[PDB]
Amino acid sequence: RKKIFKPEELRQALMPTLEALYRQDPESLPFRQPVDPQLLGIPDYFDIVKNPMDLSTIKRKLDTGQYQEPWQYVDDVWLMFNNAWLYNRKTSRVYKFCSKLAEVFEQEIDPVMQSLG
Ligand SMILES: COc1ccc(N2C(=O)CC[C@H]2c2nc(-c3ccc4onc(C)c4c3)cn2C[C@H](C)N2CCOCC2)cc1Cl
Repeated sequence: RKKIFKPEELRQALMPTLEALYRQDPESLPFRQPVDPQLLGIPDYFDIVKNPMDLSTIKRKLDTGQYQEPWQYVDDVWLMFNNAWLYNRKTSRVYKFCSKLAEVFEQEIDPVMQSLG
């Protein structure tokens, strides 16, 4: 199942799945930039979340060819969702928004991954 991908071929296949998340309004709004614990008054954020991730950083990594293989991109999207579910209470708006994005991503990513082999 080893395959070498060109970064531009990955960017072209995967960026639409990331665009699908950015289009979710308001559910993508918390996810568009890195969590700033100072600005948001959540000083315990980096006690809990040791590997932060957000849409801006994933987009930057696609734009600079830092994903060799499609599973590395999927791992960062899942990291972003797993961090939000870990930090936020199950009852919170951000947790619910995370769950919405995860549903959208599952629908978008499945056929793209099948198409990349
Ligand atoms: C419309 O949706 C929102 C509006 C405001 C807020 N916020 C507040 O109620 C207070 C601060 C602000 C806010 N919180 C968070 C927050 C917090 C905990 C988090 O864990 N993981 C993540 C990701 C995460 C994000 C982010 N924000 C900024 C807020 C979403 N703004 C982003 C810029 O456009 C306007 C709305 C959250 C949401 Cl969901």
